[PDB]
Amino acid sequence: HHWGYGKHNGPEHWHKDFPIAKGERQSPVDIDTHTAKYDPSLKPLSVSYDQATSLRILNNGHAFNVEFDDSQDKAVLKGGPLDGTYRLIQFHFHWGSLDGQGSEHTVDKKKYAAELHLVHWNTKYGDFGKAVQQPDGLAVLGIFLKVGSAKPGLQKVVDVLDSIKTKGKSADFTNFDPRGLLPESLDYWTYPGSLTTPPLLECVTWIVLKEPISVSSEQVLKFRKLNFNGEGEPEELMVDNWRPAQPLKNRQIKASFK
Ligand SMILES: NS(=O)(=O)c1ccc(CCNC(=S)Nc2ccc(I)cc2)cc1
Ligand SMILES: [Zn+2]
Repeated sequence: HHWGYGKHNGPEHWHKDFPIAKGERQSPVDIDTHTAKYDPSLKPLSVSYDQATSLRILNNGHAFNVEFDDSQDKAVLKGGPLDGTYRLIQFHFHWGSLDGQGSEHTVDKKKYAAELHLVHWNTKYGDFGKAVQQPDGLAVLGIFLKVGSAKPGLQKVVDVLDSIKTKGKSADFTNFDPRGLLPESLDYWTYPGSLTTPPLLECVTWIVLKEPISVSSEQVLKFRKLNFNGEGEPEELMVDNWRPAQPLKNRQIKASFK
């Protein structure tokens, strides 16, 4: 009886195994655009992905991760609200059964069809497992997906998903350039929060871009053909793998822009 996204093991249950689920800095949150304050002190954001080394794509039973070589400073995030250097380790998405839901963050209670998380860890903690134990251990870059025009830079991901249909399957996934998943603008909101899946650790500086990327109906339909189950288990489509908005509590969402 492991955590997941069903009726019996979904987000409303997680607090029983992971009591931090009801903590003071949980994610995701609703971004109230009228309440978020421009912070002129935010340094410019630096996304340096030119040397990124992708290795593998993995269905982990909750989502699929595109994993990077993080054994040196290649692909890094710096600036914005961050002190120091954060190394890209993986990206993944959350998505819906229908185009009207799927994002974890919301904007004035609007849900997007999906949300991309580019996960980075603070190099001053030496490894990812040490970084998740620290309040400034991770920086997750969150990007909304809406359905419209295809995202050309996403199609290499869409085309390998047939090869990792079920939980525990992986495939080689070299030379993928995550710059092809970015919108034009790097304007963002930022707040202190958590991982959005168990173990729900309060270790994340969230950086959520205001400009969504557009993906096609056919691209998101291929995400929804993935399976939560393992091979030779009953088929359960990998859809609605999102946690809903959590209470903001004693936090302020800061805007990088006027
Ligand atoms: N949705 S999200 O963006 O907030 C998100 C991001 C990341 C995670 C991965 C948690 N893994 C952990 S805690 N330990 C771990 C430690 C070392 C290694 I190498 C692998 C695993 C979860 C959720
Ligand atoms: Zn995520």
